[PDB]
This record gives sequence, structure tokens and C-alpha cells, in this order.
Amino acid sequence: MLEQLEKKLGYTFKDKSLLEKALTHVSYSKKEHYETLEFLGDALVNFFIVDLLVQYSPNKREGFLSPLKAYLISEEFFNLLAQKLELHKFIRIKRGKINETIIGDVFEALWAAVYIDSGRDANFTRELFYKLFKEDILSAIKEGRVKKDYKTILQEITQKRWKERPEYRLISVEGPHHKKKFIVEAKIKEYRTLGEGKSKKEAEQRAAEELIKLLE
Amino acid sequence: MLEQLEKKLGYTFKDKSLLEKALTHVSYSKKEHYETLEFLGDALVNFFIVDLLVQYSPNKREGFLSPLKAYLISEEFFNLLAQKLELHKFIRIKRGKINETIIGDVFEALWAAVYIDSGRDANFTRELFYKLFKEDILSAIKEGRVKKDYKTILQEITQKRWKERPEYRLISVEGPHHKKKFIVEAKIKEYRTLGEGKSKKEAEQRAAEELIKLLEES
RNA sequence: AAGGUCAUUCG
RNA sequence: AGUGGCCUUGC
RNA sequence: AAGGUCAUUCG
RNA sequence: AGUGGCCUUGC
Ligand SMILES: [Mg+2]
Ligand SMILES: [Mg+2]
Ligand SMILES: [Mg+2]
Ligand SMILES: [Mg+2]
Ligand SMILES: [Mg+2]
Ligand SMILES: [Mg+2]
Ligand SMILES: [Mg+2]
Ligand SMILES: [Mg+2]
Ligand SMILES: [Mg+2]
Ligand SMILES: [Mg+2]
Ligand SMILES: [Mg+2]
Ligand SMILES: [Mg+2]
Ligand SMILES: [Mg+2]
Ligand SMILES: [Mg+2]
Ligand SMILES: [Mg+2]
Ligand SMILES: [Mg+2]
Ligand SMILES: [Mg+2]
Ligand SMILES: [Mg+2]
Ligand SMILES: [Mg+2]
Repeated sequence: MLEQLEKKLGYTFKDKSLLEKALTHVSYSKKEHYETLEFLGDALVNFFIVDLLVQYSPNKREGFLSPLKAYLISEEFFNLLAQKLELHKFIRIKRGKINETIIGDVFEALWAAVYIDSGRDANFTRELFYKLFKEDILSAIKEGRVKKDYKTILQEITQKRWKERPEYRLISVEGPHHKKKFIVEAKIKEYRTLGEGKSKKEAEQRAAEELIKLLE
Repeated sequence: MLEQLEKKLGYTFKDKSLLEKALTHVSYSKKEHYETLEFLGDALVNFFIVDLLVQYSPNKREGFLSPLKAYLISEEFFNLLAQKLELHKFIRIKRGKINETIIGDVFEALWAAVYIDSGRDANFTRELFYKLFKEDILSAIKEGRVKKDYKTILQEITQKRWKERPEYRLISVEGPHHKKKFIVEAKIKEYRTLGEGKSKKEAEQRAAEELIKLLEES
């Protein structure tokens, strides 16, 4: 029920249809779904995060803050924030069709919905977002839970040492086409490592993470 | 002179150093420059533009609104909006060092500066931005004064017709290394065209535009 | 529609 | 962030 | 720093 | 949006 979500959010909607739209997947309704709210929500939440980063590190450069932002505005991090709202239990979509992509999109749409319902009060919405997640975000940073970009880190290591970039190649692919599992190999000089994932990029990130350790 | 910019903006700063920072390039000052404000400004202005798009097309999908956003938050469009502020005349950087990149960065930083100076009043800053640029943005959209993405349009034409994508290759490069001019060739099936630019991508965009015309005329 | 893949554009 | 071609699955 | 180039990550 | 290697130029 919507009331339970409003209680978790700490905000009561004037237009309940706005909240319903944010929670509804297009496959469930072609008239009122979250796609447009998600578009707005992405820009709104990205702004909330960037502002928080700059506020607590006013004298830090873009090279320090952007890597943090890159993870904090990611679908993965939004799924972690969404857990606090048990968002998955309010999404209107066929049973068993919910995945991280959907949860991440609804999270963004939900915030656009609050923003619009509040009369487009950006200040209000930003502070409500912080009331709920500011400490979680800052703590994730301080406690080292921000994920590293292993593919980039790896090529910086190899480019500094050998002025060369690592190479990745597919070793194997298995499972149904809509649920493939990839195994790739990362290599630099005579060092080689393996990585697995649901996409080639994910498998490469895993292999890079291992190759870095090996080089050390 | 800052007062002249404040007059154009319709906003008077409480902390003049914030405005100065937004107008100063790092090569001019390594202590107080616009780099961090630019980082914040990009996110702030992007939000202003996306909100405006959704507000005037609440029932339009992301596939319709994002292509518009892609142009409206681009450095190119920001340079056009900046002209209204004669922004180039207020930037603190060595004479003759100003270019489109700098102007676009200062534009974003300037808005982050207003946002911060106003006590982080996003609502107020959003409306100040609209007071100055809302009509300019909506008119650009309605009139079709939005840069077309020729490379993407071209591959959609070729993929629909032949389920194939065009190919690009470098034909020649000349001029100083810091001021190169590229000539590239775009091709699909037996159709080929040339394009030139200051970067390979720019040359490819021009070659793609010519190829789209060649296909339509065929 | 969801997963993957190739490609392209914008930030 | 958007889009197009291709494979798979879903209806 | 500014231009270009190759590559990589995030939206 | 960030970053790294390379070429050029600027101080
Ligand atoms: Mg309340
Ligand atoms: Mg969407
Ligand atoms: Mg997003
Ligand atoms: Mg999104
Ligand atoms: Mg998403
Ligand atoms: Mg790949
Ligand atoms: Mg910058
Ligand atoms: Mg920008
Ligand atoms: Mg910028
Ligand atoms: Mg810029
Ligand atoms: Mg080429
Ligand atoms: Mg290229
Ligand atoms: Mg897909
Ligand atoms: Mg890009
Ligand atoms: Mg997307
Ligand atoms: Mg450069
Ligand atoms: Mg990407
Ligand atoms: Mg940049
Ligand atoms: Mg030198």
C-alpha cells in the first residue's frame, strides 16, 4: 500500500497518481508509467549527489570528486539506497519481473515524483533526500564502500610502467542467450587473469581487478 | 566591471569572490578558479534544462526528450546562451586564450556560483535561469533550431535499409599538430562522401551529413 | 517489454 | 542519458 | 594549461 | 562527467 511507502519516505503525496506512476513499469501500464519521471529523476538526484559532494569538499578538484560521483549516481548504488525503502515491494510490474535496472529506474522516478508533487520544490526535495541518505552516502565514502574502476586503474598501472594498455579477449560464453555468462581473460606482458560476469564489461572489470593484484 | 555582469544576470552577489572564481581560469589563478563550480554547475544546469523539457512535454517519452536535452546541455548551446551575457568579456584568462570550451565551462560555473551565493536556493536559481533563457530554449525546440546528430541518423538509415553500418576512414591530415585539419571519408555500399573538421569526429559528422544527402538524392 | 551484442551521439 | 541493427526470452 | 589522438569508467 | 598514455603548442 502507498501509505506505507509515504511513511518510509517521510512525505505524503497530494496527487497519489504521481506516486503510482513512479512505481509503475511500462509493461504494466502504457498510459501511466515511470519513464518520463525517471528521465527527470536522473537529473534531479544527480544534482543532489554532486551538490553534497562539493559541499563537503569545497576545495577538492573534479578529478577527486567525479570518481566518487560516478559510483554514487550509479544504478548499483541506487539499488542500495532503495533497500532502505523496501522499494521492491511497492513496484507495480508482473511478479518476478523486477531486477536491478527496474529498481534503479523507480528510485529516480520516485524522487522526480516528490519534486513535482511538492510544487517543484527543489530545496525541499533535496533536503528530504539528504534526511534519508546523506549519512549513508558520506559513510559509504569514509568507510571505503565506494567501488573502484578497475579497468581504468589497471591501464594507468600498465601505461605508467610500460606505456602499454592491457588486452581483453573472450574465453567462453554459456547459458541461454537472455541469461549469458561470460568468461574473459585480461593480459599485460606475460601476466594473464580470468574474470566472469553477466556482460563482457563486467567480466573484464573482474579480470582487471585480479590482474592488478597479480601485478602486486 | 563585475557590476555590469550582475546587471545582465539580474542578480547581485553577496560574496563577490564567488563570482570572481566562476570567471577565473586555472591558468590565471591556481587558488581561486572555476573548476569545482563548473563540476557543480554542470549538474545544476542539466537539471534546469531537463525539468524545463519535462514541464512542457509531460507526456513525451525519454526517446523524444533526450535528443533535445543532448543538444541543449551541450557546450555549443551554452556558448549561444552565454552570448546574451557577453560572458567572454568578463572571463579572467590571458588575452587570446578564450575559446568555446572555456566559455562553456564558465557558463556552468557562473550558475553554480549564483546557486551557492543565494544560500543554495535551487528554486530561486532555477527561476533566474528561466527568466533569462526559458524562452530561448523553448523557441529553439519549437523552431527546429537543434543540432542534428548526422552520424546517428545515418546509421539508422543504413541499418534500416541494409542492416549495415557506415564506415569512416581518414583521407588526410594537415596543419600544425595543435591545429590539425582532418579530411575523412564516409561510406555505405557504393556511396562515398568526404567531410572536413578540427577533429576526426567533426569531420565524420560532416561526411555523414553529405552521405545522407547522397542517399536521399539517389 | 527484459537480458545480451555491435554501433553512434550528448554530459 | 538517448537511439538504431542483430540474437534470445516474455506477452 | 590549450588543441589533437588512443583508451577506459560513470550518467 | 573523470582519468591515464602519446603528439603539438603556451607560460
Ligand atoms: Mg511532510
Ligand atoms: Mg527509462
Ligand atoms: Mg541515472
Ligand atoms: Mg535513469
Ligand atoms: Mg536506470
Ligand atoms: Mg566490449
Ligand atoms: Mg573543468
Ligand atoms: Mg556540461
Ligand atoms: Mg563542465
Ligand atoms: Mg565544458
Ligand atoms: Mg579513422
Ligand atoms: Mg574516432
Ligand atoms: Mg535492449
Ligand atoms: Mg563520449
Ligand atoms: Mg539507460
Ligand atoms: Mg588534452
Ligand atoms: Mg557508456
Ligand atoms: Mg570534460
Ligand atoms: Mg613542454
